[PDB]
Amino acid sequence: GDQRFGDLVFRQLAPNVWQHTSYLDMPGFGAVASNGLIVRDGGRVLVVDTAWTDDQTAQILNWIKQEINLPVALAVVTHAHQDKMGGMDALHAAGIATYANALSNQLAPQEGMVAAQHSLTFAANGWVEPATAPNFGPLKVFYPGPGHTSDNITVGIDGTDIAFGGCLIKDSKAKSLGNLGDADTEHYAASARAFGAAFPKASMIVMSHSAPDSRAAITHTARMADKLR
Ligand SMILES: Cn1c(=O)cc(CP(=O)(O)O)c2ccccc21
Ligand SMILES: [Zn+2]
Ligand SMILES: [Zn+2]
Repeated sequence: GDQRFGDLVFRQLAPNVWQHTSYLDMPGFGAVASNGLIVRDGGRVLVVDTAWTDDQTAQILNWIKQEINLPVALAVVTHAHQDKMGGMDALHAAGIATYANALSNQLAPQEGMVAAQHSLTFAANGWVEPATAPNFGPLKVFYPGPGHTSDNITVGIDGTDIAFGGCLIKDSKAKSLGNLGDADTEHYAASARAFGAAFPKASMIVMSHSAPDSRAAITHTARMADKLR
């Protein structure tokens, strides 16, 4: 199932959906995997999250060229940390339109990230304002509230059973909530539950640092975040 392609790993999740995985040595944490998504929508490809680095992100584009061979119409990145935005320059060098939460773009320079070209804004209930996410096809973008970071966003794939929680959601056996350095600990639990309520039909939950899991990832993450209060 897993396909090793250079230093990256790709896994098909559905007929039109693949997970990309890249690794970065975290001095003190080992070589940390980070996952994003690749979605074919008709004659074009949509990407969720970069890899950790520009070189790795260029390799994602190389894999897309070889395995799908359709243009990448856009990428959306899910918060202003390196695992999700570290490869922005590679997307720009490739001519790909890029999108992030307005707050992620505001934070990008101080986080050492390059901002996306376009800013998403969100209604009070968390759903993306559609005018800011043109041509997103099956991607349904939802801001669940502050959690792993204040800017974290999530993405459902219409027509599939898949929703992507990024670094907000941990797997059903996870022992911790990971890096809380930029987290909102008071609101995390509610934000995790809001993600679940936004995508009630998603039976496959994809996340940044674990293999895809059932919805028990959501309940378990929320129950763990209850202890942060
Ligand atoms: C220590 N530290 C960080 O400062 C930031 C990240 C990326 P993120 O997962 O988006 O928070 C991180 C990831 C895994 C392990 C340690 C880490
Ligand atoms: Zn993060
Ligand atoms: Zn993470």
